[PDB]
Amino acid sequence: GWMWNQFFLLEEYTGSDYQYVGKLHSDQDKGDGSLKYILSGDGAGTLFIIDEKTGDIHATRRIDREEKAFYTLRAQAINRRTLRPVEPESEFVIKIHDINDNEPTFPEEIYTASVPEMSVVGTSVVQVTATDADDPSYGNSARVIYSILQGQPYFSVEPETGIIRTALPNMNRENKEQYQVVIQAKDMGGQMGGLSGTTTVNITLTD
Amino acid sequence: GWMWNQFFLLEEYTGSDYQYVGKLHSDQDKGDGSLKYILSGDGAGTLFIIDEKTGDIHATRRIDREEKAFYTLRAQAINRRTLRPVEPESEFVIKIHDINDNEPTFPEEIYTASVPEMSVVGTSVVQVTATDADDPSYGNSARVIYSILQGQPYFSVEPETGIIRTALPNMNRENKEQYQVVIQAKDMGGQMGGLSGTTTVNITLTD
Ligand SMILES: [Ca+2]
Ligand SMILES: [Ca+2]
Ligand SMILES: [Ca+2]
Ligand SMILES: [Ca+2]
Ligand SMILES: [Ca+2]
Ligand SMILES: [Ca+2]
Repeated sequence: GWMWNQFFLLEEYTGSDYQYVGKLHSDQDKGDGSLKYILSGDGAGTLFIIDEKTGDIHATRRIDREEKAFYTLRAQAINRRTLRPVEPESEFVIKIHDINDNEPTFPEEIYTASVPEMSVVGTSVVQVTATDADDPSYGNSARVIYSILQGQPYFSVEPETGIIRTALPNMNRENKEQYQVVIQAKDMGGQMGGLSGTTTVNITLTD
Repeated sequence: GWMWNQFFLLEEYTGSDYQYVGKLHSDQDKGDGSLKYILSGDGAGTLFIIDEKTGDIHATRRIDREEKAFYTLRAQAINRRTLRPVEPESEFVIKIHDINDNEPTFPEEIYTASVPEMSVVGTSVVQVTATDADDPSYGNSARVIYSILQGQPYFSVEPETGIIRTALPNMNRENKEQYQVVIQAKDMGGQMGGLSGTTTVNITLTD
Protein backbone atom coordinates (compact mmCIF):
# COMPACT_ATOMS: atom_id res chain seq x y z
CA GLY A 1 0.00 0.00 0.00
CA TRP A 2 1.55 3.23 -1.24
CA MET A 3 1.40 5.95 1.43
CA TRP A 4 0.37 9.10 -0.44
CA ASN A 5 -1.82 10.80 2.19
CA GLN A 6 0.79 13.20 3.51
CA PHE A 7 2.11 16.69 2.79
CA PHE A 8 5.71 17.84 3.20
CA LEU A 9 6.16 21.34 4.61
CA LEU A 10 9.47 23.15 5.00
CA GLU A 11 10.05 24.57 8.47
CA GLU A 12 10.88 28.13 9.54
CA TYR A 13 9.01 29.83 6.70
CA THR A 14 9.50 33.60 6.66
CA GLY A 15 7.62 34.76 3.55
CA SER A 16 5.40 37.81 3.82
CA ASP A 17 2.27 35.81 2.98
CA TYR A 18 1.07 32.46 4.29
CA GLN A 19 2.89 29.24 3.41
CA TYR A 20 1.23 26.95 0.88
CA VAL A 21 0.87 23.36 2.07
CA GLY A 22 -1.08 21.59 -0.66
CA LYS A 23 -4.52 20.92 -2.11
CA LEU A 24 -6.95 18.31 -0.84
CA HIS A 25 -9.17 17.15 -3.67
CA SER A 26 -11.49 14.35 -4.78
CA ASP A 27 -11.69 13.10 -8.36
CA GLN A 28 -15.48 13.32 -7.96
CA ASP A 29 -15.16 17.12 -7.83
CA LYS A 30 -16.39 18.64 -11.11
CA GLY A 31 -15.45 22.22 -10.20
CA ASP A 32 -19.06 23.39 -9.82
CA GLY A 33 -18.50 24.34 -6.16
CA SER A 34 -21.06 21.83 -4.87
CA LEU A 35 -18.31 20.27 -2.72
CA LYS A 36 -17.06 21.72 0.58
CA TYR A 37 -13.67 20.46 1.75
CA ILE A 38 -13.52 20.69 5.55
CA LEU A 39 -10.33 20.40 7.61
CA SER A 40 -10.30 18.99 11.13
CA GLY A 41 -7.85 17.66 13.70
CA ASP A 42 -4.54 18.80 15.12
CA GLY A 43 -4.12 22.53 14.49
CA ALA A 44 -6.93 22.64 11.91
CA GLY A 45 -8.77 25.95 11.68
CA THR A 46 -5.94 27.87 13.35
CA LEU A 47 -2.40 26.88 12.40
CA PHE A 48 -3.60 25.21 9.18
CA ILE A 49 -6.48 26.47 7.05
CA ILE A 50 -8.32 25.20 3.97
CA ASP A 51 -10.10 26.92 1.08
CA GLU A 52 -13.37 25.03 1.36
CA LYS A 53 -14.11 25.35 -2.39
CA THR A 54 -10.79 24.22 -3.91
CA GLY A 55 -9.06 22.38 -1.05
CA ASP A 56 -5.90 24.51 -0.90
CA ILE A 57 -4.27 24.37 2.55
CA HIS A 58 -2.03 27.05 4.04
CA ALA A 59 -0.03 27.53 7.24
CA THR A 60 -0.60 30.78 9.13
CA ARG A 61 2.38 30.56 11.51
CA ARG A 62 6.11 29.93 11.23
CA ILE A 63 6.58 26.25 12.11
CA ASP A 64 9.58 24.85 14.00
CA ARG A 65 10.36 21.18 13.36
CA GLU A 66 12.52 20.90 16.48
CA GLU A 67 9.37 21.85 18.43
CA LYS A 68 7.01 19.55 16.49
CA ALA A 69 7.77 17.54 13.34
CA PHE A 70 4.39 15.99 12.44
CA TYR A 71 0.76 17.11 12.42
CA THR A 72 -2.15 14.68 12.04
CA LEU A 73 -5.32 16.02 10.43
CA ARG A 74 -8.47 14.62 8.85
CA ALA A 75 -10.10 15.54 5.54
CA GLN A 76 -13.74 15.32 4.49
CA ALA A 77 -15.33 16.14 1.14
CA ILE A 78 -19.05 16.77 1.59
CA ASN A 79 -22.07 17.80 -0.46
CA ARG A 80 -22.30 21.51 0.36
CA ARG A 81 -26.11 21.57 0.43
CA THR A 82 -27.07 18.27 2.13
CA LEU A 83 -23.96 17.66 4.28
CA ARG A 84 -23.88 14.19 2.70
CA PRO A 85 -20.32 12.81 2.49
CA VAL A 86 -18.87 12.22 -0.96
CA GLU A 87 -15.59 10.76 0.31
CA PRO A 88 -14.68 9.09 3.61
CA GLU A 89 -13.16 10.96 6.54
CA SER A 90 -9.60 10.11 5.52
CA GLU A 91 -6.68 10.82 7.85
CA PHE A 92 -3.60 12.59 6.50
CA VAL A 93 -0.37 13.95 7.96
CA ILE A 94 1.66 17.14 7.44
CA LYS A 95 5.33 16.22 7.72
CA ILE A 96 7.46 19.18 8.81
CA HIS A 97 10.69 19.02 6.82
CA ASP A 98 14.03 19.95 8.35
CA ILE A 99 16.54 22.72 7.72
CA ASN A 100 19.92 23.09 9.42
CA ASP A 101 18.92 25.68 12.04
CA ASN A 102 20.38 24.20 15.24
CA GLU A 103 24.06 24.53 16.08
CA PRO A 104 25.85 21.60 17.75
CA THR A 105 25.80 21.95 21.53
CA PHE A 106 27.85 20.37 24.30
CA PRO A 107 26.12 19.47 27.58
CA GLU A 108 28.63 21.43 29.69
CA GLU A 109 30.42 24.70 29.00
CA ILE A 110 33.67 23.36 30.52
CA TYR A 111 34.92 19.79 30.79
CA THR A 112 37.48 18.58 33.32
CA ALA A 113 39.89 15.72 32.71
CA SER A 114 43.41 14.49 33.42
CA VAL A 115 46.20 12.50 31.83
CA PRO A 116 49.47 11.21 33.35
CA GLU A 117 52.60 13.13 32.48
CA MET A 118 54.97 11.41 30.06
CA SER A 119 52.04 9.55 28.51
CA VAL A 120 52.65 7.96 25.13
CA VAL A 121 51.40 9.94 22.14
CA GLY A 122 47.78 9.09 21.42
CA THR A 123 46.82 8.52 25.05
CA SER A 124 43.12 9.07 25.67
CA VAL A 125 42.23 12.09 27.85
CA VAL A 126 38.45 12.65 27.56
CA GLN A 127 35.72 12.23 24.94
CA VAL A 128 33.50 15.25 24.36
CA THR A 129 30.17 14.79 22.59
CA ALA A 130 27.99 17.53 21.13
CA THR A 131 24.34 17.02 20.20
CA ASP A 132 22.46 18.46 17.23
CA ALA A 133 18.69 18.95 17.40
CA ASP A 134 18.28 18.82 13.61
CA ASP A 135 17.16 15.71 11.73
CA PRO A 136 19.93 13.07 11.53
CA SER A 137 18.00 10.92 9.02
CA TYR A 138 18.21 13.76 6.46
CA GLY A 139 21.30 15.54 5.18
CA ASN A 140 24.35 16.60 7.21
CA SER A 141 22.33 18.99 9.37
CA ALA A 142 23.19 16.80 12.37
CA ARG A 143 26.44 15.10 11.28
CA VAL A 144 28.95 16.65 13.69
CA ILE A 145 32.73 16.83 13.19
CA TYR A 146 35.18 17.79 15.93
CA SER A 147 38.22 20.04 15.63
CA ILE A 148 40.71 21.49 18.11
CA LEU A 149 40.80 25.30 18.17
CA GLN A 150 43.29 25.52 21.05
CA GLY A 151 45.65 22.92 22.50
CA GLN A 152 47.95 22.00 19.63
CA PRO A 153 50.39 20.48 19.05
CA TYR A 154 50.05 19.15 22.60
CA PHE A 155 46.67 17.52 21.91
CA SER A 156 44.56 16.24 19.04
CA VAL A 157 40.88 15.40 18.64
CA GLU A 158 39.45 12.62 16.50
CA PRO A 159 37.12 14.44 14.06
CA GLU A 160 34.37 11.80 14.17
CA THR A 161 34.37 10.86 17.87
CA GLY A 162 35.53 13.82 19.97
CA ILE A 163 38.25 11.79 21.70
CA ILE A 164 40.94 14.18 22.92
CA ARG A 165 44.38 12.55 23.00
CA THR A 166 47.89 13.58 23.91
CA ALA A 167 49.89 14.39 20.80
CA LEU A 168 53.40 15.04 22.16
CA PRO A 169 55.79 13.09 24.38
CA ASN A 170 57.67 14.70 27.26
CA MET A 171 54.80 16.72 28.68
CA ASN A 172 56.46 17.50 31.99
CA ARG A 173 54.16 18.02 34.96
CA GLU A 174 56.95 20.14 36.45
CA ASN A 175 57.20 22.27 33.29
CA LYS A 176 53.47 22.80 32.71
CA GLU A 177 50.72 21.36 34.91
CA GLN A 178 47.37 22.58 33.48
CA TYR A 179 46.56 22.84 29.77
CA GLN A 180 43.44 24.46 28.32
CA VAL A 181 41.92 22.90 25.19
CA VAL A 182 39.08 24.28 23.06
CA ILE A 183 37.08 21.91 20.86
CA GLN A 184 34.76 22.95 18.04
CA ALA A 185 31.82 20.83 16.91
CA LYS A 186 30.65 21.92 13.45
CA ASP A 187 27.71 20.28 11.67
CA MET A 188 27.16 19.79 7.93
CA GLY A 189 30.14 17.45 8.12
CA GLY A 190 32.25 20.27 9.54
CA GLN A 191 32.38 22.08 6.19
CA MET A 192 31.60 25.48 4.73
CA GLY A 193 28.27 26.89 5.85
CA GLY A 194 27.95 24.53 8.81
CA LEU A 195 26.93 25.66 12.28
CA SER A 196 29.42 25.26 15.10
CA GLY A 197 29.59 25.02 18.86
CA THR A 198 32.56 25.08 21.19
CA THR A 199 33.60 23.95 24.66
CA THR A 200 36.65 24.24 26.90
CA VAL A 201 38.49 21.26 28.38
CA ASN A 202 40.68 21.90 31.41
CA ILE A 203 43.37 19.21 31.54
CA THR A 204 45.79 18.48 34.37
CA LEU A 205 48.96 16.41 34.17
CA THR A 206 49.35 13.96 37.05
CA ASP A 207 52.03 11.77 38.63
CA GLY B 1 -11.61 8.88 -4.80
CA TRP B 2 -9.24 11.14 -2.90
CA MET B 3 -6.34 12.27 -5.11
CA TRP B 4 -3.25 11.98 -2.89
CA ASN B 5 -0.65 10.87 -5.46
CA GLN B 6 0.89 14.27 -6.08
CA PHE B 7 3.65 16.48 -4.68
CA PHE B 8 3.59 20.28 -4.50
CA LEU B 9 6.88 22.00 -5.29
CA LEU B 10 7.53 25.73 -5.02
CA GLU B 11 9.06 27.26 -8.13
CA GLU B 12 12.25 29.31 -8.53
CA TYR B 13 14.14 27.64 -5.69
CA THR B 14 17.51 29.27 -5.00
CA GLY B 15 18.86 27.38 -1.98
CA SER B 16 22.48 26.28 -2.02
CA ASP B 17 21.55 22.60 -1.85
CA TYR B 18 18.94 20.64 -3.80
CA GLN B 19 15.23 21.20 -3.24
CA TYR B 20 13.35 18.54 -1.30
CA VAL B 21 10.23 17.28 -3.07
CA GLY B 22 8.91 14.47 -0.89
CA LYS B 23 9.25 10.81 0.05
CA LEU B 24 7.74 7.92 -1.88
CA HIS B 25 7.07 5.03 0.47
CA SER B 26 5.09 1.82 0.85
CA ASP B 27 3.58 0.68 4.15
CA GLN B 28 5.07 -2.74 3.37
CA ASP B 29 8.55 -1.24 3.87
CA LYS B 30 10.01 -2.43 7.19
CA GLY B 31 13.16 -0.29 6.96
CA ASP B 32 15.49 -3.26 6.37
CA GLY B 33 16.61 -1.87 2.99
CA SER B 34 15.24 -4.85 1.04
CA LEU B 35 13.11 -2.42 -1.01
CA LYS B 36 14.43 -0.28 -3.87
CA TYR B 37 12.26 2.69 -4.84
CA ILE B 38 12.86 3.51 -8.52
CA LEU B 39 11.76 6.72 -10.22
CA SER B 40 10.83 6.86 -13.90
CA GLY B 41 9.06 9.15 -16.35
CA ASP B 42 9.20 12.83 -17.20
CA GLY B 43 12.49 14.28 -15.94
CA ALA B 44 13.22 11.28 -13.71
CA GLY B 45 16.91 10.55 -13.18
CA THR B 46 17.97 14.06 -14.20
CA LEU B 47 15.76 16.93 -13.02
CA PHE B 48 14.24 14.78 -10.26
CA ILE B 49 16.12 12.13 -8.29
CA ILE B 50 15.20 9.53 -5.67
CA ASP B 51 17.07 7.95 -2.77
CA GLU B 52 16.40 4.34 -3.71
CA LYS B 53 16.53 3.15 -0.06
CA THR B 54 14.21 5.68 1.63
CA GLY B 55 12.24 7.17 -1.28
CA ASP B 56 13.21 10.82 -0.74
CA ILE B 57 12.92 12.84 -3.95
CA HIS B 58 14.87 16.02 -4.75
CA ALA B 59 15.02 18.54 -7.59
CA THR B 60 18.47 19.31 -9.00
CA ARG B 61 17.54 22.41 -11.04
CA ARG B 62 15.69 25.66 -10.45
CA ILE B 63 12.19 25.10 -11.83
CA ASP B 64 10.10 27.77 -13.57
CA ARG B 65 6.33 27.26 -13.43
CA GLU B 66 5.71 29.69 -16.29
CA GLU B 67 7.85 27.34 -18.41
CA LYS B 68 6.25 24.11 -17.12
CA ALA B 69 3.76 23.70 -14.27
CA PHE B 70 3.32 19.91 -14.01
CA TYR B 71 5.57 16.85 -14.22
CA THR B 72 4.20 13.32 -14.55
CA LEU B 73 6.33 10.51 -13.11
CA ARG B 74 5.87 6.87 -12.14
CA ALA B 75 6.90 5.11 -8.93
CA GLN B 76 7.78 1.46 -8.34
CA ALA B 77 8.70 -0.29 -5.11
CA ILE B 78 10.56 -3.52 -5.87
CA ASN B 79 12.29 -6.35 -4.03
CA ARG B 80 15.93 -5.29 -4.27
CA ARG B 81 17.25 -8.83 -4.77
CA THR B 82 14.67 -10.49 -7.06
CA LEU B 83 13.31 -7.43 -8.91
CA ARG B 84 9.85 -8.68 -7.90
CA PRO B 85 7.36 -5.80 -7.51
CA VAL B 86 5.95 -5.17 -4.05
CA GLU B 87 3.64 -2.34 -5.16
CA PRO B 88 2.15 -1.50 -8.56
CA GLU B 89 3.72 0.97 -10.97
CA SER B 90 1.64 3.88 -9.71
CA GLU B 91 1.61 7.21 -11.55
CA PHE B 92 2.10 10.44 -9.60
CA VAL B 93 2.48 14.12 -10.46
CA ILE B 94 4.74 16.92 -9.22
CA LYS B 95 2.70 20.13 -9.23
CA ILE B 96 4.90 23.22 -9.60
CA HIS B 97 3.46 25.88 -7.31
CA ASP B 98 3.41 29.54 -8.29
CA ILE B 99 5.10 32.66 -6.96
CA ASN B 100 4.53 36.20 -8.19
CA ASP B 101 7.58 36.48 -10.47
CA ASN B 102 6.07 37.89 -13.68
CA GLU B 103 5.26 41.57 -14.04
CA PRO B 104 2.11 42.61 -15.93
CA THR B 105 2.88 43.26 -19.59
CA PHE B 106 1.03 45.12 -22.33
CA PRO B 107 1.13 43.74 -25.89
CA GLU B 108 2.38 47.03 -27.37
CA GLU B 109 4.78 49.62 -25.98
CA ILE B 110 2.62 52.48 -27.31
CA TYR B 111 -1.11 52.59 -28.00
CA THR B 112 -2.80 55.01 -30.39
CA ALA B 113 -6.35 56.29 -29.96
CA SER B 114 -8.58 59.31 -30.45
CA VAL B 115 -11.54 61.07 -28.89
CA PRO B 116 -13.66 63.96 -30.23
CA GLU B 117 -12.98 67.36 -28.71
CA MET B 118 -15.65 68.67 -26.34
CA SER B 119 -16.61 65.10 -25.45
CA VAL B 120 -18.68 64.65 -22.31
CA VAL B 121 -16.74 63.63 -19.21
CA GLY B 122 -16.43 59.86 -19.04
CA THR B 123 -16.23 59.35 -22.80
CA SER B 124 -14.43 56.15 -23.73
CA VAL B 125 -11.07 56.59 -25.49
CA VAL B 126 -9.33 53.18 -25.55
CA GLN B 127 -9.12 50.08 -23.35
CA VAL B 128 -5.62 48.84 -22.56
CA THR B 129 -5.15 45.30 -21.26
CA ALA B 130 -2.03 43.87 -19.64
CA THR B 131 -1.41 40.15 -19.22
CA ASP B 132 0.23 38.37 -16.30
CA ALA B 133 1.95 35.02 -16.80
CA ASP B 134 1.54 34.00 -13.15
CA ASP B 135 -1.22 31.69 -11.92
CA PRO B 136 -4.63 33.43 -11.83
CA SER B 137 -6.29 30.57 -9.92
CA TYR B 138 -3.98 31.24 -6.94
CA GLY B 139 -3.48 34.49 -5.05
CA ASN B 140 -3.27 38.00 -6.54
CA SER B 141 -0.11 37.18 -8.51
CA ALA B 142 -2.11 37.78 -11.71
CA ARG B 143 -4.90 40.12 -10.54
CA VAL B 144 -4.01 43.34 -12.38
CA ILE B 145 -5.13 46.86 -11.43
CA TYR B 146 -4.73 49.88 -13.70
CA SER B 147 -3.66 53.39 -12.71
CA ILE B 148 -2.84 56.56 -14.64
CA LEU B 149 0.70 57.84 -14.10
CA GLN B 150 0.41 60.69 -16.61
CA GLY B 151 -2.63 62.32 -18.17
CA GLN B 152 -4.58 63.75 -15.24
CA PRO B 153 -6.87 65.47 -14.63
CA TYR B 154 -7.61 65.29 -18.36
CA PHE B 155 -8.10 61.51 -18.32
CA SER B 156 -8.93 58.69 -15.94
CA VAL B 157 -8.55 54.91 -16.09
CA GLU B 158 -10.93 52.38 -14.59
CA PRO B 159 -8.72 50.37 -12.17
CA GLU B 160 -10.28 46.99 -13.00
CA THR B 161 -10.75 47.28 -16.78
CA GLY B 162 -8.12 49.61 -18.25
CA ILE B 163 -10.72 51.81 -19.96
CA ILE B 164 -9.23 55.26 -20.47
CA ARG B 165 -11.89 57.99 -20.43
CA THR B 166 -11.97 61.75 -20.77
CA ALA B 167 -12.23 63.38 -17.36
CA LEU B 168 -12.62 67.09 -18.20
CA PRO B 169 -14.98 69.07 -20.41
CA ASN B 170 -13.77 71.78 -22.78
CA MET B 171 -10.77 69.94 -24.18
CA ASN B 172 -10.22 72.27 -27.12
CA ARG B 173 -8.64 70.73 -30.21
CA GLU B 174 -7.40 74.24 -31.02
CA ASN B 175 -5.84 74.64 -27.57
CA LYS B 176 -4.18 71.22 -27.33
CA GLU B 177 -4.38 68.54 -30.02
CA GLN B 178 -2.29 65.55 -28.81
CA TYR B 179 -2.20 64.29 -25.21
CA GLN B 180 0.19 61.64 -23.88
CA VAL B 181 -1.13 59.24 -21.23
CA VAL B 182 0.86 56.68 -19.24
CA ILE B 183 -0.95 53.72 -17.67
CA GLN B 184 0.48 51.43 -15.01
CA ALA B 185 -0.67 47.83 -14.56
CA LYS B 186 0.35 46.53 -11.13
CA ASP B 187 -0.42 42.99 -9.97
CA MET B 188 -1.12 41.73 -6.43
CA GLY B 189 -4.27 43.83 -6.65
CA GLY B 190 -2.16 46.91 -7.36
CA GLN B 191 -0.89 47.06 -3.78
CA MET B 192 2.40 47.16 -1.90
CA GLY B 193 4.94 44.65 -3.16
CA GLY B 194 3.17 44.08 -6.46
CA LEU B 195 4.95 44.02 -9.81
CA SER B 196 4.07 46.67 -12.36
CA GLY B 197 4.21 47.35 -16.07
CA THR B 198 3.55 50.52 -18.02
CA THR B 199 2.54 51.68 -21.48
CA THR B 200 2.06 54.98 -23.29
CA VAL B 201 -1.17 56.02 -25.00
CA ASN B 202 -0.96 58.75 -27.63
CA ILE B 203 -4.35 60.45 -27.87
CA THR B 204 -5.51 62.93 -30.50
CA LEU B 205 -8.53 65.23 -30.27
CA THR B 206 -10.63 65.29 -33.43
CA ASP B 207 -13.38 67.37 -35.03
CA1 LIG C 1 13.85 24.93 14.01
CA1 LIG D 1 22.77 21.45 13.03
CA1 LIG E 1 16.04 22.02 11.97
CA1 LIG F 1 8.76 31.81 -13.08
CA1 LIG G 1 2.46 38.94 -11.67
CA1 LIG H 1 5.09 32.63 -11.30
